[PDB]
Amino acid sequence: ALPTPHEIRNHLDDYVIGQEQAKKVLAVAVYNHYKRLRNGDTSNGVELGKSNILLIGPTGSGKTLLAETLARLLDVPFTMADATTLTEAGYVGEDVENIIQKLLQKSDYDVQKAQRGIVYIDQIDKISRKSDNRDVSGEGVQQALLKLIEGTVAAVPPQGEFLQVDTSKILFICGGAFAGLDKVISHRVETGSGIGFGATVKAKSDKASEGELLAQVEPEDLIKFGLIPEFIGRLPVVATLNELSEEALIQILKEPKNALTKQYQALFNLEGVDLEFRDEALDAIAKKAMARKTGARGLRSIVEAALLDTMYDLPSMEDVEKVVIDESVIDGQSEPLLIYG
Amino acid sequence: LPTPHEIRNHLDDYVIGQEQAKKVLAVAVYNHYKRLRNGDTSNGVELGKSNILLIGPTGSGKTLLAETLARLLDVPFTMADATTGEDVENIIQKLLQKSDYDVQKAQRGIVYIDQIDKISRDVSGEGVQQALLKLIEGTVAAVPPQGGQQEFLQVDTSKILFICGGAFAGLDKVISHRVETGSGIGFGATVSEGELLAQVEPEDLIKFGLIPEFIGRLPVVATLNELSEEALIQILKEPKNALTKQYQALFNLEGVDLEFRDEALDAIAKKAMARKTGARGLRSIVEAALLDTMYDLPSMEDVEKVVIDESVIDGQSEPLLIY
Ligand SMILES: Nc1ncnc2c1ncn2[C@@H]1O[C@H](COP(=O)(O)OP(=O)(O)OP(O)(O)=S)[C@@H](O)[C@H]1O
Ligand SMILES: Nc1ncnc2c1ncn2[C@@H]1O[C@H](COP(=O)(O)OP(=O)(O)O)[C@@H](O)[C@H]1O
Repeated sequence: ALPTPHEIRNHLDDYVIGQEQAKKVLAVAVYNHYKRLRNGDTSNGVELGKSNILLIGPTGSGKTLLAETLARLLDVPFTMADATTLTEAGYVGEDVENIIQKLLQKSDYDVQKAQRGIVYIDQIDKISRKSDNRDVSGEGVQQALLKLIEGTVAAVPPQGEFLQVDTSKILFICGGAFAGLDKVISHRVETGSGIGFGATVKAKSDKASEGELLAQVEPEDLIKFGLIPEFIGRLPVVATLNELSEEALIQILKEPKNALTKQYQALFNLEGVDLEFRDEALDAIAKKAMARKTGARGLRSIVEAALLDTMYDLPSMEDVEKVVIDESVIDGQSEPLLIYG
Repeated sequence: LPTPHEIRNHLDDYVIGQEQAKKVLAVAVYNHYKRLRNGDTSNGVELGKSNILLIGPTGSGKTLLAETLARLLDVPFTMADATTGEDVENIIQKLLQKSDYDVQKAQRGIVYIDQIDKISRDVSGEGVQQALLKLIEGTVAAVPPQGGQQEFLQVDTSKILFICGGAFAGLDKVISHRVETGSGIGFGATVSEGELLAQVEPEDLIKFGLIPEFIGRLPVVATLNELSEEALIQILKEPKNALTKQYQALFNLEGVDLEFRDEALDAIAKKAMARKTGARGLRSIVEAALLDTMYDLPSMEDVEKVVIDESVIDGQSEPLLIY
């Protein structure tokens, strides 16, 4: 009884911010995974639906973060693979069995402990079907993962005969960033616009928001993207993430220990100078961040773009003990204040 | 070994509201396997195969009839898609995986296709119908056994039955003017669709976009017109693998009781029909509702029963709890 859905959401809140709905979904699926394996196929209900996860969100939304923060809190091992280096037919790039090999290294070759492990994959969009231009990075890779997800056994050389390791009990988290998916959903939901007086006048973009647009997604929508329907059928769960809120970004710069403010703060403390960031400058940065349409990953651009001149002349400058950054410095047409003595 | 009456009852256990479709597949599959038990040894040499064509809305149980039938009959079965230049070899090797790469056992298997109307009106559009013609008549395709020998196994395609599933859009207008009446625009002229589909003929399919050569190979026709609102409730109650029974069984091991009143199930029918997706878009309504309850249920203690009301589906109210 180690995992608690009410507690697992509290722990992720410490390392992740801005995604409340997605955290609830993972707690249910994760709890249902071990609840099932506690009594495997012994209940009266036969043909129980398999529990998997499908993370869908924009860039910098925290998809990769949930996979890492979850493994730290969790006891069973965790792996972080990628679909970009995967090939088929034993080519020079990589094989699907490598994911099972890396799992044992984390578990020290414990099959009983490895079957209860977690799996995570990034950049699932790369394996999306494409028209013929041979195409090895595509449908072929999906077939290997499909038979692997549906439950089977794969030969694994122990320590480098082969060992059989069932996979119907192992969890899989296929997650990545889908590009152009919003356009596909728009065609289905928009259904045109009226032109007369009584018609619903449309502005430039009243629905171009991942939130309220991805929640209405369906499995058939992903088929047009390139994925196989049978592959999606094995993942009934879906997790829709929204673009980070401007207020949420502020919290990322203050509460997390790895905040960019704390990073540059220590960067100048070793140099013998203090640093400060007022609240009026944080919200201003959030306005510029959303305009870039990159997420928290593209937040560092606004910071270094401002402190470029300051850092250039700080080592040469002497007798400077503290630096204060005003809101005008971020908007422009101003210079950060410097403290001497 | 089975009979049309015996197989009808088994199908009834997992499927409901489609009576005519059961008799079609029963006699078809019965006579289909009869040819395998006795081939050209009889006077009737070269017994031809009779393909099957399913027509119904989306989420109308088209896939379940093929999937459930496969479980009942101890033979392999795969699922194909009209989306996948020819790209027809993937369907053969996909079947050998379940059959453990067997020639004779696979040859008696069945295959299902979805969205067959998506190609009717280019190598991915009308070019697919032309290619299938030989596949639905008989041929052999190279399939690497085990992936690799430098050899390939031959697997005929005359013994493998095909079921082209899909949902035709706008077909009702074509048959109305041809058979029932030419109307819809005039004053006196008349402005469920199921009854019309029963009177369907291949001539109407030609105007839809299909090729006559393609339709000739599928003389059998099935009409999965619609699913009733009560049937949806029955779908969650009569089948042993219903989702309502799954969640009930999920909490049985937890030591908590579950309930689902009839006043709450009818609301699910409205949301299903509102999405125009059928039974496929059902878990989204249930899982989205019980997400809150499941999230805090383990944390909560001294709770032996849970009741879900109609308001709970909307989300305005909270599911009643029992201590
Ligand atoms: N919810 C979040 N809360 C706080 N910081 C976040 C959040 N999401 C992203 N970040 C920041 O962005 C960095 C990268 O997070 P990722 O999980 O990689 O974002 P991502 O959208 O998952 O990237 P991809 O495209 O999935 S690889 C983290 O190290 C944080 O600094
Ligand atoms: N008559 C029915 N009885 C029981 N379940 C049904 C029925 N019709 C549809 N379903 C449900 O729908 C799902 C399959 O939908 P499917 O046939 O794949 O939709 P589509 O035909 O649009 O692909 C199954 O999980 C099944 O339980």
